[PDB]
Amino acid sequence: ENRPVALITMATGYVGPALARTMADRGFDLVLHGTAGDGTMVGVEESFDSQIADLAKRGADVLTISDVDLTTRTGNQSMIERVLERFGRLDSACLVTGLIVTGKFLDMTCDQWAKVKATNLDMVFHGLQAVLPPMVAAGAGQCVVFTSATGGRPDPMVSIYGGTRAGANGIVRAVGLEHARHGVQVNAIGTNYMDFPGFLKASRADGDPERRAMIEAQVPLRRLGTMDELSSVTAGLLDGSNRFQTGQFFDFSGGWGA
Amino acid sequence: ENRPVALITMATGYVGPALARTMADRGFDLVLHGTAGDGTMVGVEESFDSQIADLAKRGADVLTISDVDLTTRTGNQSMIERVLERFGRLDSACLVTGLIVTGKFLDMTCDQWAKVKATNLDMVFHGLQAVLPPMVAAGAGQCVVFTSATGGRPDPMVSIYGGTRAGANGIVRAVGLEHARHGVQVNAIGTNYMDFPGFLKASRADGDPERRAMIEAQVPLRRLGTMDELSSVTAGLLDGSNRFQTGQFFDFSGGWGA
Amino acid sequence: ENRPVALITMATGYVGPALARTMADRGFDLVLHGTAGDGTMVGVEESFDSQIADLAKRGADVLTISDVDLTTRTGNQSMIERVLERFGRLDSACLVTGLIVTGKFLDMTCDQWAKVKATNLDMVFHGLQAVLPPMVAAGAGQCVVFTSATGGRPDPMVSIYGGTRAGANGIVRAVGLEHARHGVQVNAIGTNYMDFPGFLKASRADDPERRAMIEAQVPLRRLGTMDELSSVTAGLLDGSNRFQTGQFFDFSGGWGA
Amino acid sequence: ENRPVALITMATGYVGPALARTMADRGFDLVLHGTAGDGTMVGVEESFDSQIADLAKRGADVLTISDVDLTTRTGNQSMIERVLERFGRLDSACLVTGLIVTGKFLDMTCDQWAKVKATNLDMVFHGLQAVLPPMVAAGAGQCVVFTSATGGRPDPMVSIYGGTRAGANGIVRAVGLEHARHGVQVNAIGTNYMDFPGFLKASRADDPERRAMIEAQVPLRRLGTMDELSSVTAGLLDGSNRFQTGQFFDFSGGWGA
Ligand SMILES: *C1=CC(=O)N(CCN2C(=O)C=CC2=O)C1=O
Ligand SMILES: *C1=CC(=O)N(CCN2C(=O)C=CC2=O)C1=O
Repeated sequence: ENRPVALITMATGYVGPALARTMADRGFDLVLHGTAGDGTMVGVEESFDSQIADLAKRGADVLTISDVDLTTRTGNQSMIERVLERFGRLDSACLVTGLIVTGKFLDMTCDQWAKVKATNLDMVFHGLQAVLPPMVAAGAGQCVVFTSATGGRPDPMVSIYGGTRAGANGIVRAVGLEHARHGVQVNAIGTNYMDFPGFLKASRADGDPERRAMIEAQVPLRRLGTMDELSSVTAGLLDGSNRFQTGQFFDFSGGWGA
Repeated sequence: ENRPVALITMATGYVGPALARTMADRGFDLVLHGTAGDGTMVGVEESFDSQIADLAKRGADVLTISDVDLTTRTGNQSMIERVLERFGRLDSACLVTGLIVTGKFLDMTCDQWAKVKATNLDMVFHGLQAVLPPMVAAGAGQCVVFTSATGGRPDPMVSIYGGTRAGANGIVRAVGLEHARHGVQVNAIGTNYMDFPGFLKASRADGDPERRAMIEAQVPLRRLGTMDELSSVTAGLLDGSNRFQTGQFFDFSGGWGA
Repeated sequence: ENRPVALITMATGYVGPALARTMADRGFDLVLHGTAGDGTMVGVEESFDSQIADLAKRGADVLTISDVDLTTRTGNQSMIERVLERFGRLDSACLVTGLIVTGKFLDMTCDQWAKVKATNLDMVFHGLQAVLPPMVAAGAGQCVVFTSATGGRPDPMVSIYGGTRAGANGIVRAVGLEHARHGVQVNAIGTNYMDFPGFLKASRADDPERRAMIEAQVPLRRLGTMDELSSVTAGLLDGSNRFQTGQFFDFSGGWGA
Repeated sequence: ENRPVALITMATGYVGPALARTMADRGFDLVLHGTAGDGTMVGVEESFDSQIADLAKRGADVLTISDVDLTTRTGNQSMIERVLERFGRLDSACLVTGLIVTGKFLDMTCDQWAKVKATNLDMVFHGLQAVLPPMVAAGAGQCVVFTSATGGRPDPMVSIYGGTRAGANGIVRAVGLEHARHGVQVNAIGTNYMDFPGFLKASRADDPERRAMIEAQVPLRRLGTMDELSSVTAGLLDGSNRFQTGQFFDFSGGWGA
């Protein structure tokens, strides 16, 4: 048929898997970027193989990509070329970016500063510069850049991480408005306090019911957000249902960033 | 059998009709407040009688209410009283509020100041004071207060209207955070440049396609928003699929308020 | 000497007294609205009579106004009429507005709602509609409206107070932009954690242990002084800065950053 | 006597010259970083030499620095090393950062992206990492980082410039809150539509019709002067205001309101 194509990076963890499932139910074809290997590999919460079988049952064709560095121009340009080759179209793109670094500002090394710029900014710059040309040509496109809820409140101990996330949102706003007249939407979603293996291990909430209660007590809604909730909101900005929002940052942290 | 209940005010125009259809598709019973009469009556784009026919097809019981002053405590208290009588529960509420007024700040009469304070603030204060107790008791609830996109950018010629909309969003942020510990979400949507007869006639664009073209020229996405899109976004905050957002204001103006 | 004139409401308390002194030192004539009486009167931290003696020493004429209700159109229209009489000009206006109310949102009575709308909004609407025509005509004016730092972050327990302070800031933004082409600036300043009898008595700090707990909530770990707030406020009213209009400035030690 | 010390980078242009004068008048010793040479050298609107004469008249000792790369850790660490050598103390710092780049987002080369990351961010990260340790040990300090008014509204055609300026403000907010604890304040001032040879030449206004069209985009319908900017900047560095940290102040005549 004429199914549309969604691209989801880091799709072996975080929101990617759940987003891929519902995006398939919306009738999409999927190009998943992620980490190769099985569940025993680090950063692999749902293996590529495990998804392909389930997404096929939803009727989805899936192309997997795992040999690109998304902090560089080449890695992102090569990713989009391999999408347009397999499917000939790019309608939706969900670019998951960033890598967490915390600590005192005066304790930040030059390597931490170089890494946070590469993951929070270079990923967005080269990511958008690669997904926008195919959409501007087709006259229609939808893009969600996944930054961080700290972008709306860069706090102590999160200076260079929150600050660059604030810069990524600012870029998304400018880019979202610059290409609005071509009929493409670029929006940012910043989350925090999400219930997935990454956040659970980072906050030491894994296995400790008390520490998890303490982490939840920091959320106004007194809970951790679920991937199915995030995927639903994310898919709503990438499935063609909403076409009147661009250049905006949506906080998804249970009220923490209100 | 155990179908949640959604309250939608002003449901004879604006997002009400379209929201009622999709909310019924999410499996919700409805209580529609609005203006009684037929299509010829002022402020009735979709009459009551036409909707209960459609909403019953989708499987929704409907209660109609049209004899209340939503700018007063009594009107809103009576609305919720009659909701808890017919269905015995209030899971979601969509409180459309406000009435447009523009002009130079120094030209604003004391009547305009009194009316903008009643439609932009009194409706929100009394509306939220009414719908919140049933949800706090239930330990779960989703509320969307419709203010205006001008609340994010109170501009010249819209001083008192936009300013009080900024206050309504401010109330929504505080209320949304204050009751998040009870499982209740309260969020604000503020639109502009919508495709419905209310804005179409106010912008003098119901006919003149050149005036409509110069109107869409002010929207970054170069078009007017449809009610089917707004109902989709609004339903996402009222159907139980997203329970990790509260106290937040969402712009829906094609990037105008980004 | 054709000295510009500054109007300062609520001037018997809060920033009013300290702002008048510096404003005088910058060569201004003063119109002080405030509560009449002595120090034993409620709401009077620095009595009227005390300020005229000092304000005169700094070389300043002061007109005292105390018989207006600033929540009404007549109260503010009368105040400005009496300014344009004694001095015939209005260059700077500092409109202290608002009145605190806190508590659970669902506990808020209809009277608390009507009062916070009168003090946080009506004072701003009528206060601005009164001071602006005289400046728009002169082609130059500078106005600072005092809202609250809660306007920037309306939090639980301060729903209707902080929410209406947000609306006041919103009004101040549109008004400051709308009349910028006439060369008049309208900006808002919202403070919190100030060191003066008003805040000091409401937080039960007037108990060094409680006061230390108060300041622990401030990022700069201290309370702000009126001399500091007068300086920042006078900077937006002395003509030195004329490139800022329609903006809100948090002044809470970083609490509202 | 113990004259306090203020550091001002890029002091051969922008606010630097005018800020130097008023901060000298406020009883501050100075350390100016800038580009050495005469008025013929690019980027020198007020030559070094012409300044040292004036600040000396206002009673200020001034140490000059022109051999550091402020986008690197070494240049900043050396600049502050030489400040604590000549004067033994750092009380105030005005870190002017950034370099303008505009154009379509999809036309931006990897060199522009690299250059704007270095001028809008690396200058801030290394600037604050250098000036902050001396003030934390002193228990008091005042910093003002100069970003851009585009940080508050990163618009089309200013994608990666305004976006990185927004990240610079985000860092300033976190840093200003993280060290308020130690009695130091870090705040941001982002300007636009200023009357100095830099902006005048970029917008081709140095044509009265283009200048008038430029002032038409400003709500206050005028261009800001360095004497105005220095007043606001000095107020955040002279120890008068000590109740604001981690905040971003727009200074564009209301353009970023
Ligand atoms: C020092 C701080 C910094 O960010 N850089 C640039 C990146 N980098 C390293 O961290 C090591 C070598 C290098 O180029 C500095 O050099
Ligand atoms: C109930 C809530 C409200 O605001 N009002 C109007 C104001 N009012 C009082 O609070 C008491 C008398 C009155 O008019 C309500 O009646």
